[PDB]
Amino acid sequence: KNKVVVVTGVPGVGGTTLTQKTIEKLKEEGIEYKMVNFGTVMFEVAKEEGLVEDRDQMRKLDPDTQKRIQKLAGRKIAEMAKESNVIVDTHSTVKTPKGYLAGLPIWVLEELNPDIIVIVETSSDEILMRRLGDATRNRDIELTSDIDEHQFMNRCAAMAYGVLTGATVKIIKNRDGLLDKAVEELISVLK
Amino acid sequence: KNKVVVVTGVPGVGGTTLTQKTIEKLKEEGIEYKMVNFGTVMFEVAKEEGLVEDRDQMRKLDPDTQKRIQKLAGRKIAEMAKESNVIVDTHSTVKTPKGYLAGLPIWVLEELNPDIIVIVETSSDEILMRRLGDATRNRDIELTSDIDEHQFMNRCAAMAYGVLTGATVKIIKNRDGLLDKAVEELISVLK
Amino acid sequence: KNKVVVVTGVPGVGGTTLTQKTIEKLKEEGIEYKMVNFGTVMFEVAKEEGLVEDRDQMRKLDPDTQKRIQKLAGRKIAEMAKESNVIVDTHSTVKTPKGYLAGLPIWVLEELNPDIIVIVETSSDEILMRRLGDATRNRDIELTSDIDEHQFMNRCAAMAYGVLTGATVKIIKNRDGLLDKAVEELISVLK
Ligand SMILES: Nc1ncnc2c1ncn2[C@@H]1O[C@H](COP(=O)(O)OP(=O)(O)OP(=O)(O)OP(=O)(O)OP(=O)(O)OC[C@H]2O[C@@H](n3cnc4c(N)ncnc43)[C@H](O)[C@@H]2O)[C@@H](O)[C@H]1O
Ligand SMILES: Nc1ncnc2c1ncn2[C@@H]1O[C@H](COP(=O)(O)OP(=O)(O)OP(=O)(O)OP(=O)(O)OP(=O)(O)OC[C@H]2O[C@@H](n3cnc4c(N)ncnc43)[C@H](O)[C@@H]2O)[C@@H](O)[C@H]1O
Ligand SMILES: Nc1ncnc2c1ncn2[C@@H]1O[C@H](COP(=O)(O)OP(=O)(O)OP(=O)(O)OP(=O)(O)OP(=O)(O)OC[C@H]2O[C@@H](n3cnc4c(N)ncnc43)[C@H](O)[C@@H]2O)[C@@H](O)[C@H]1O
Repeated sequence: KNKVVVVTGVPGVGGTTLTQKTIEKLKEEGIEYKMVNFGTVMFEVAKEEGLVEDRDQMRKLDPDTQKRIQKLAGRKIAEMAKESNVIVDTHSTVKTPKGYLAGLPIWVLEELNPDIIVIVETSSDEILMRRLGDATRNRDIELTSDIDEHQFMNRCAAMAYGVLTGATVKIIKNRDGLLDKAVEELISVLK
Repeated sequence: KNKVVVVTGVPGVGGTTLTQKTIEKLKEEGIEYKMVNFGTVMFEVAKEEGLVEDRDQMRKLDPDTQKRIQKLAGRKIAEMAKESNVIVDTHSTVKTPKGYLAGLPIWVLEELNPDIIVIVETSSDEILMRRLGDATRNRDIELTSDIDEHQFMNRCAAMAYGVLTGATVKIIKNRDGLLDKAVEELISVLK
Repeated sequence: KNKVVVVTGVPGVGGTTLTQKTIEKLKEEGIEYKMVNFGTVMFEVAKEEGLVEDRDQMRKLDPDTQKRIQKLAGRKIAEMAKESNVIVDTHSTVKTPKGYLAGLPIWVLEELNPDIIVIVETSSDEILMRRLGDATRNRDIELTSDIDEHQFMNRCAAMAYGVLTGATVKIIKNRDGLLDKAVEELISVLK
């Protein structure tokens, strides 16, 4: 009871838009999912402690501070899952200056116990271009091969999640012009 | 003392053929291995319970129902390894509608405790062409890149197995026209 | 109690050279790190027992005779960390005739508990070319696609390490002619 779905992707791949369009379309049939953004759970604890003005400052903090707030947020979100189904928008790995940080390290992974881990992907081309069109959230404008490296290490981390807990790992394409098709696939997956 | 070899590969890549041709050539030098097909252990429990007419319907079931039969099948096979050496024909990950499912999740992995995990690969081209040549076992006719996606994730899970158990992870190419050469590589490995 | 940074890389890629140039330049800033070569600690226990004349003869021994000595060496290196910061030069995976053998299987990984895992990369072209220039440490002259297979699996193993411990996984390019740039990035990471 109470399903826990994790939705992941490098910044710019659009996992948030996918989650939101799928949830509003799930509610047309009375399938209620609550969206939880893990970075927002984290960003409220950080903003309480003075470590960050905004949320793009979090992947740059010392990784032991990152892991400390990540663990809190996983506990908090696990509690949210006791009340309703949740789709958790978060990361297979977070890119930090000191490397990729697993977003669900085994202790956090065990606390959420997701049923399905979704990887939202597209070509690094389209990601870089989406990142450059948004002068709101200031994201890594990195080379496309750096983007591909991230999507590469996201697959690796995510599949280890599946080896550890038995969750299925679903890859869904969210390509420029075809968001609707990513929603049909994610919707179909949650039934 | 009871060696346990796990042989993996996407459908059509030819692990059953590699195993059968190797085991009979091993028996010419007096090295007895028994072939054990994980999907058949599962398919005997499923059909006993009414879940399936055939075995290509098994990757489509409830993944909670899969993992429950998966664990059983690992148990039956762990007992088989007490009596003889086994090459187990199975899957690093199984493609299911709700994503890739680890074939040796950590509870099944520790019950089998394989010494060597073999990965049989070829180009996504040659696999698809093999799938279309066979109206006996009806298989996933997917894009060649979905086939490449699968072989990518099979490598991730297998290296995770190797991190968890210390098993070596061996990649063998089983290429068209060169089945012969793939057997020589595997026979050599089992010494 | 002090830092443990692990530096990994296929033979020929320059992890040993990178480590050393970084260690002496850190000492310009009064930052003392002790270099430790995982292969040398093993070969101190190994030639002590007669299994190898030289160190290229370790990826060639039976995979249970290695793992028998791999655990010993991780313990020695844990002891050094109580005394000084250590950068451990070792391998994400070791290529043996029986496959890739994880360099930090979970029991060794748990004893070292590295804070950061560095993967040193460049193109297999440049790596292969370096292996041919050296008639001193005689190395695997394998195809560039075999070198790529290896760098793939090193990444798979490395990210799984990061899932089990929370160590960040940093990818650093050590490109022909630009060793210095691979040194400033690692220096920058260690502050
Ligand atoms: N597990 C964890 N561990 C540790 N720390 C963690 C953590 N999880 C989070 N954190 C911390 O929190 C921070 C970030 O959290 P977070 O706030 O989740 O996100 P982010 O990394 O900035 O990702 P975005 O939501 O901005 O990417 P999205 O692509 O999902 O956005 P959108 O759907 O709008 O869309 C992107 C753009 O594309 C557009 N778009 C989407 N799809 C399409 C399409 N198909 N065609 C055309 N345009 C499209 C949209 O309109 C939009 O313009 C991290 O840096 C980390 O520090
Ligand atoms: N761990 C686990 N967890 C959960 N579920 C599990 C599981 N393990 C199994 N299952 C379940 O069991 C089901 C499938 O089990 P299983 O029957 O093991 O898998 P499969 O999907 O049917 O794979 P195949 O056996 O059909 O292909 P193959 O690798 O044997 O190729 P083969 O050599 O036979 O022949 C293929 C063709 O290619 C040809 N071929 C092979 N090599 C060459 C070559 N060099 N040149 C030309 N042709 C070649 C052959 O001649 C032949 O025509 C799954 O759906 C799943 O539900
Ligand atoms: N966890 C573990 N578990 C089990 N066993 C383990 C283990 N860890 C280790 N072992 C065992 O120990 C054995 C050997 O391990 P180890 O002793 O690490 O030796 P190796 O792996 O053979 O690596 P090398 O030291 O020969 O390569 P390097 O790239 O590090 O050399 P250099 O940096 O000089 O660089 C090479 C050449 O490239 C050049 N170069 C470097 N950078 C550049 C550049 N940017 N441009 C041009 N040239 C460059 C140099 O000048 C030089 O000529 C293994 O077989 C294994 O059994």
